[PDB]
Amino acid sequence: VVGGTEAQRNSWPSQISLQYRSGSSWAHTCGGTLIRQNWVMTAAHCVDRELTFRVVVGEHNLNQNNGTEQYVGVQKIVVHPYWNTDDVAAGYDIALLRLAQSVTLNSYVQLGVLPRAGTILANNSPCYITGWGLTRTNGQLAQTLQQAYLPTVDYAICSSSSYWGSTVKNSMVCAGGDGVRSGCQGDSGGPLHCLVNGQYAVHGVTSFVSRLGCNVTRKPTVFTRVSAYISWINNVIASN
Ligand code: NA
Repeated sequence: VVGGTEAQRNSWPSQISLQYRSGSSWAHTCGGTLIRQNWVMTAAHCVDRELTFRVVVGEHNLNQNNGTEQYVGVQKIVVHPYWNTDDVAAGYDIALLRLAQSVTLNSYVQLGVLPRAGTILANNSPCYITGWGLTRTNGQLAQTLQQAYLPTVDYAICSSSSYWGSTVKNSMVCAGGDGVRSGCQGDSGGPLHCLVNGQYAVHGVTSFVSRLGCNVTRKPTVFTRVSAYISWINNVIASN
């Protein structure tokens, strides 16, 4: 997250860190949202590589013991069957991860609530992106979980020629684009939390930013629209 602030450690208890095994250690690669005690929602592109993955719930500082973490292996990966890794603009950037164990819930570890199917946010709706991704274009990962306030940019504006044009689909949510605040590499797969009827819900799964940089004016961060995939999610969980 470029232009973020440090999150309070109990603000976003559904955020997870998706990590892969790297030598004798683990490296953060993406975010995710805990959606059942044994299921995480993330981006398909985060799991393209043939790596050993784990999830960390209750994580705040990637580089320090928080006293709240639970570490769990990924047992099964179910990528959306229409996903194509060389065509992120087509959409379908979503995957579900079945965890090897069911995590225990507490103020640091909670299920993300998802929007009702079909819900589309009005332009300029209030949302926060969260993650440990780069804090500058071509920078480095955050140590502590960051949040940034990123208002939605509706489809009509986001798919206009000076924004994303054809590359953004109605199956996506755009947010931000102010040139200061954005998602960045390492935020992919995590939540976009939007405040609706008094309750935050996870409306987006972080998918992509501009090849020209993270915080680029009129290139809002682009998310998979969770509300387009409610039946898919429920079908995967029911059949696994
Ligand atoms: Na930690």
